[PDB]
Amino acid sequence: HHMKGFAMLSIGKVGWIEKEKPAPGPFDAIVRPLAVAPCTSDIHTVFEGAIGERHNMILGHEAVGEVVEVGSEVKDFKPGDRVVVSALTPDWRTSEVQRGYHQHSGGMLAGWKFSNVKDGVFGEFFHVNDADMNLAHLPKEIPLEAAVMIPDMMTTGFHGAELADIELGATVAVLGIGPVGLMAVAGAKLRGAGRIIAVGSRPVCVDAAKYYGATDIVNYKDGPIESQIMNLTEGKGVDAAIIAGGNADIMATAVKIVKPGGTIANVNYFGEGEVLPVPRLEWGCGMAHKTIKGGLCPGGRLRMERLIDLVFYKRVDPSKLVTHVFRGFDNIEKAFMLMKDKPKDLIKPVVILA
Amino acid sequence: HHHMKGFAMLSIGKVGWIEKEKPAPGPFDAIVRPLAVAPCTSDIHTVFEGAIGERHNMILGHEAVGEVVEVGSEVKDFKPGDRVVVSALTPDWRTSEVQRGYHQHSGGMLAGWKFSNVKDGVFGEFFHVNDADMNLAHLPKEIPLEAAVMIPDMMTTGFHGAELADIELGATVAVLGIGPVGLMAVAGAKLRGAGRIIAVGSRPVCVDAAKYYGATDIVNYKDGPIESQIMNLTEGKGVDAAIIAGGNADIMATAVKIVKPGGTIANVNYFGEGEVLPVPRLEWGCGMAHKTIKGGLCPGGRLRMERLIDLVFYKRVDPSKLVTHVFRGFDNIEKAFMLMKDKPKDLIKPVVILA
Amino acid sequence: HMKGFAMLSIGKVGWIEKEKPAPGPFDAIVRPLAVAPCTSDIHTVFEGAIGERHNMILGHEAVGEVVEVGSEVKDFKPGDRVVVSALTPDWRTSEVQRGYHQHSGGMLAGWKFSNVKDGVFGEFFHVNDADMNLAHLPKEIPLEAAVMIPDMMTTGFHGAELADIELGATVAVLGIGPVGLMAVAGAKLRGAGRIIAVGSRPVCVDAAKYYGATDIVNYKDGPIESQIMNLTEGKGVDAAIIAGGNADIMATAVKIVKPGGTIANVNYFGEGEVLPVPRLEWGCGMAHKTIKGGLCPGGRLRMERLIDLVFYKRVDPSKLVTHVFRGFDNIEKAFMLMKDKPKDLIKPVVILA
Amino acid sequence: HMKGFAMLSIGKVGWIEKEKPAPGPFDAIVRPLAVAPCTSDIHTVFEGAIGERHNMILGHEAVGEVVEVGSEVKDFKPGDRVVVSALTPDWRTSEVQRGYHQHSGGMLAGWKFSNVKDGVFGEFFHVNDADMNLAHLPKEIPLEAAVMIPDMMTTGFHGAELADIELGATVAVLGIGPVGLMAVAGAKLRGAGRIIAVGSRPVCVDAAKYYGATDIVNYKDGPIESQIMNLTEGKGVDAAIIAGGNADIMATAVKIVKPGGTIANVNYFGEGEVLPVPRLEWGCGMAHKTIKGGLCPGGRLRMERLIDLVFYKRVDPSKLVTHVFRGFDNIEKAFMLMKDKPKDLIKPVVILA
Ligand SMILES: NC(=O)c1ccc[n+]([C@@H]2O[C@H](COP(=O)([O-])OP(=O)(O)OC[C@H]3O[C@@H](n4cnc5c(N)ncnc54)[C@H](OP(=O)(O)O)[C@@H]3O)[C@@H](O)[C@H]2O)c1
Ligand SMILES: [Zn+2]
Ligand SMILES: [Zn+2]
Ligand SMILES: [Zn+2]
Ligand SMILES: [Zn+2]
Repeated sequence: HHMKGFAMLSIGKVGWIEKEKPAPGPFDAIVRPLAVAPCTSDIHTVFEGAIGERHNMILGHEAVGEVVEVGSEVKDFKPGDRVVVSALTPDWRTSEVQRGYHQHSGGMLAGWKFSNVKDGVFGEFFHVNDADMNLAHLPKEIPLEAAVMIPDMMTTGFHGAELADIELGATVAVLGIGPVGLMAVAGAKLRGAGRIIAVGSRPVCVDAAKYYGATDIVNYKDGPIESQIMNLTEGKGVDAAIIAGGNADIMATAVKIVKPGGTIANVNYFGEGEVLPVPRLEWGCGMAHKTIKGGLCPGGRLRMERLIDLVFYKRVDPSKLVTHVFRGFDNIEKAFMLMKDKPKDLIKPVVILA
Repeated sequence: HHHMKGFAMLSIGKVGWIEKEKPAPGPFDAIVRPLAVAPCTSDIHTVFEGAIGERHNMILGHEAVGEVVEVGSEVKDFKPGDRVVVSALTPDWRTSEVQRGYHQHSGGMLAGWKFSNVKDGVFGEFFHVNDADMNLAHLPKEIPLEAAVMIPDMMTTGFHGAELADIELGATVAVLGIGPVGLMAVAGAKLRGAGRIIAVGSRPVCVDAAKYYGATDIVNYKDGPIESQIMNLTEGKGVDAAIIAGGNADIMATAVKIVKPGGTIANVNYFGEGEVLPVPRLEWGCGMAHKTIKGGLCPGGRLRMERLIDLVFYKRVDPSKLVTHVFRGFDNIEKAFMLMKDKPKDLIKPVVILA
Repeated sequence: HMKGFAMLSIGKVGWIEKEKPAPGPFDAIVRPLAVAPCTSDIHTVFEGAIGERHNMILGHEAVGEVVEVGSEVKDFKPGDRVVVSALTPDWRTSEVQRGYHQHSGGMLAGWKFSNVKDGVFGEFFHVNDADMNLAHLPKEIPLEAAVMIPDMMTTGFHGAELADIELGATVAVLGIGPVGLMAVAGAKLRGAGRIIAVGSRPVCVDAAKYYGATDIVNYKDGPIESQIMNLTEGKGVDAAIIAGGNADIMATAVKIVKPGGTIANVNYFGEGEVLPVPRLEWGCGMAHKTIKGGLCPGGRLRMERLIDLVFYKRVDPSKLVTHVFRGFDNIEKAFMLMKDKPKDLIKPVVILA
Repeated sequence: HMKGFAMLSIGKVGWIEKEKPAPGPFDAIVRPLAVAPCTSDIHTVFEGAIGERHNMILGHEAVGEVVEVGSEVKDFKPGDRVVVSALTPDWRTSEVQRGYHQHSGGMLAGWKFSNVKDGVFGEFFHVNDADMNLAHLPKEIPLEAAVMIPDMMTTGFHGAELADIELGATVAVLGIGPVGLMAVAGAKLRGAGRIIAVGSRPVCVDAAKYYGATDIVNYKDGPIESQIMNLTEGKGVDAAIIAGGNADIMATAVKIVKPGGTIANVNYFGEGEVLPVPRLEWGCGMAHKTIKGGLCPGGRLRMERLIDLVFYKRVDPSKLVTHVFRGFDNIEKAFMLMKDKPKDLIKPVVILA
């Protein structure tokens, strides 16, 4: 039979459609959602034709669910189990896994199937490929609002911290304090950073950035970002800069503010432009040892399990990211439009299913 | 005027106060007078176990915050009157080992360790710091003295255990031994993003500080073998890393038994007895379990101290909880030293505050 | 249904009969074109270094021809000439997501052939996950050099990988049997400048020089530690790779590596309860002498990269083969060469083709 | 008391007479036994690369004989024949402790010769921190090879070091000037399997093959991205080392490496506002294509490690030396060659011994 889902129809057009219910392969699971959350990624897919032009493709890639059914080879999950579903759900049997980059298993960024090559999570059911490798059990002591921050927001933000090569006591700059940037701040704290400098203006974000460990807040007003951060560091710069937002020009701010031998760690999706500019002089004319990394978030069962431990054992509380809680399935359209309209008091919305 | 009073080891087994010539600096050195000092168990091994051999009239101690008295003509960043954290390690910084990336072993194995070894320690009215510009860090006024004197050694050693452990975001970590060094390995594990931290120790004062610094489980090596309790705690999985910060040589076999394949054993504890540290063949995968074993003298130098000052300054770790005894008075050095020798059940770390 | 050479009991070997393997939907059945015996099967048979087994066909080093594939195999077809990895792991585990496929499902569990499944010393053998655990063999590589890729090349190279060799570093290789010889060439592939090889057999000493060793230390001629200290002018070595010896070679390796260097073991220790780490020369725990010890990487990607190193003439493993025999019967003879360890042996190869 | 070849102004060069340099207690005075010119000096002069200078002696690649030492110099005495490192940094700084001596005291401040100091193109020159920035030169290495060590060898090898080359990985080297040629050898030294060298000067193409290049790619036969993509059957390269080209070579490098691979720059980019990163081929910021660009390591240890690589015949840099001149006056001739290299020249050496 069929089922209901909130999809993208054409560029700039969304709505509800009705498709045949998904069925699992023997290694797969069919999940029904318990809490979902929309993303800026869904917006660039609709109002910018980012991943190309789809047609009746259900949106959303951050979900916590209850396993509805599992194929015959699924060993560690059974119907009724409550699970965190990672946003990345890669095919784990490729040479790219053997090379150590599961995010690109099968091609560049091919590990991200939800709302891309597959129907997303904004439905009554969705399909998880390789349940034993892409699902993790949700402890009862973690509320659905916090868990639904793990699949994408926590892992991307913590990945920026990881890529930053943060040594103990190093000063970190986080450029952008949306939900991803906020998690990059907590991840920097989770890496032994001393001083953490957050760049942003939204006061709900600025309050949350301090709560996640920021010691300084640089505003887009009050001066230019480069000069402000160099003044705070007394002309020394930062050891690492985690890019978590902006357009291509932020790449030059980060290269200008990190010291020689430091790291620029980007987790931002650059949606437009042919090139991202690296400033030649502040990159030491090519010889300043300022490493630039840019990475898609890790995913999979073990990645979620480790983030679940950080939430369980009280190392990070991702709930303060949730500024809007809706109840009920039909509120997915509301939360989606909230991510497009983006009021000043919004960080991340969550739809809890009845 | 030309002399100086200090607490010294007279010979193996005997300590006492002596008088000695004041040290003068070289062009790059500084003379520093103690503002606060702390004794270490390393000094107990040296006096009473001869761990480093015979010394006559050597002033002990190697953890000090102090005020600069005199600087050589080439010292650029430190003038008399400056309050400085003194790196416990004071390497010669122009050696091939520094270029190899191991300042701790500049000029020889453990040769960056000079205080109360090849040079008079900090338990005197004055002491010599070689290469002030590289081995001193400026002390913020916002940091109390008793908390700052934890940085030269206790903080940088415990943190080295966590750095060597290769901790990943959310990994499970076991800290073996929770004296002052193990307690700072617990905090360092938390700094590197450990999820579950399993602390191993018996004394209540250390167990309380272990939970303060981030331990989520306590294993008492009296309720049964450590390895059985930890294996049951992790339901057969083991731990991603085991930081060794105390115990006899047998603790190395315990660490190997509790870390999973691919995990790390990071030792920072000093072993003073026994010919061999046992690595069990079976639980080391007969040589192929990928259980890396590290063991390293603590990092020192100015950059090391500054980064740790920053961690205290920005409220990332409060080492003040390590200080169970604070004595005011230069001569309480001796009494604080004997605390380290006797080890009462409520002692973690003592601090002597000078005038 | 089929025959093969097997460990019957601890210390006891011989031929047995088995039901012919059938492949699961992701597996392949392979018949051997060429196999080789290992010292590791010796340690397992005549020492029970991992415990007892019953009716287990032996062997883990084989180049072969696929005879049957499963329903979901995509890149491998019946008739394909393949390099089979000694380690044939289940690639869908938590340990693979942690970066340790060698221990997928448990310590050393990536190692299935002649450990927990019937090996390659048989008319046929089972390969789990063909797409992930097989590599296509180019025509340009002969069988005798190709059957050194599954195990000797990957283990010896892994020792060089664990050693953290810097450009121009001085590296010591302890043991120059087949694994140590590939560790000498691995260190050469990692930019080692000076390479000191330790060993006794003249056939090994000669191949050690061929692969890159600049110096030879005969452990029977005198203490390794004194000889190496003389060669390096008391400075020691930057890294020491262990590819042979008894348990005490661990102390030798710690004593010859300088502070901050690495000890990289790839040797299978089969005897004794403990491996001794000498307390004094390990800096009493603080010398930064890192000790590693790992089972060789396996799988399709690992084999494809080693194939490239042979194809582009970066290493020639064919000099490891000192004995070649033909036919199933001679597997027995080649296995005893590994046990009897005669003085002109490095590695034997049995051609079935 | 000294004659040197110097930058008179922007655009003008010539022999001048300055006062003899005098050693600090830790520095040494050295006279050149053999020198080589660089293309950076061409930028420094004929392009105003580093502002203006007056009477600043040029050059920064020299093998020399120690003439004078300060009272604190322990390991070098007058008359010692030494390799002098191009990067002569202040080893007592914050950046040394952070692990970046190339930037000790500032961004690229480890560079002093023909920058903030009189270069090696003089009867004498000053080396700061002699014990830390000189290495003894064994008699076994000819002067022409040894002078290839201070810059060409250490820069080109650093590109391979930065590349994170795994054993058997496929590496591309963009540009086959002397730095690219050493980058090809460095990749061989890191265990690269297939090495795709990009360039077209016939002296450099023959030189690239000699150092391990398995493929050569000429811009004349098509675009670089398409040829390399076609050579790897669309798979790409595991690492690309940039050793030449305009700013847009950065875009060619991102396009040819697979996701998860590394672009490693060691090329001097002297023109343009930005170095371009092609957004789409960088995975819109998430393709895990790490970009590295680093100045060459310096110091006594780096030089000793590369001396061993030449001493033990791991690389022979002699092939970089296409032209050998004799006599001081010929310095200007050799320097002028770098302004516009003949299509048969890689690197020139002036012998003064
Ligand atoms: N399980 C796996 O998949 C796997 C994979 C690869 C290798 N391995 C293990 O790798 C190890 C090496 O294998 P192999 O075939 O190269 O071994 P091998 O043929 O026995 O060679 C051993 C080497 O060690 C030397 N040696 C022996 N005793 C010594 C001593 N006391 N001091 C110094 N050198 C000494 C030998 O010298 P002589 O010349 O005098 O004999 C020889 O050079 C084995 O333990 C093997 O099981 C395991
Ligand atoms: Zn998203
Ligand atoms: Zn101490
Ligand atoms: Zn084997
Ligand atoms: Zn140059």
